[PDB]
Amino acid sequence: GRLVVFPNGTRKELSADGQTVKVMFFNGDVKHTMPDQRVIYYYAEAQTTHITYPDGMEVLQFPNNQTVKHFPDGRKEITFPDQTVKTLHPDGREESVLTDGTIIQLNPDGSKVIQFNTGQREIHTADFKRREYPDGTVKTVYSDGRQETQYPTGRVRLKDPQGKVIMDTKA
Repeated sequence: GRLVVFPNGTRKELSADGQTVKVMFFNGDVKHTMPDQRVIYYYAEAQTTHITYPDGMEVLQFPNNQTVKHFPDGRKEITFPDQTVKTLHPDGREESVLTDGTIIQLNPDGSKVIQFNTGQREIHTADFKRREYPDGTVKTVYSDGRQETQYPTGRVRLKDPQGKVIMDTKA
């Protein structure tokens, strides 16, 4: 049950059972250090809880009920109250998994990819919006209005903006 009061008012007190080292900082921050070396830190101003594990993993819990987990591999995973999980990868990719299973990926090249739970995949770039279907069919609409269908057979059919076929090839 040791107690140290530092000249600045910060208190360090061991729990009655000897297991938790509790620091109450003069600014209202509180730190608990556990036997397994887990550190739990409450930031009073931000009202945020920050847990640091021995392996270096960190988890933050914010007032708005968001959680952010920092993984040793460099990923940062943000969980929203509604169950949406957003992962930030080291390469700059951001992938959100919605509660219905939909995946929305934001890529460092400007593109947005949506993977629907039906297998269908939508790719949006500055130059086109493309839909890929599980069988191998691809429909691409260009910013200029041209439309290309690739069939799983190798056939590629291209149409002008009015829908007139201007190219239809197959090997």
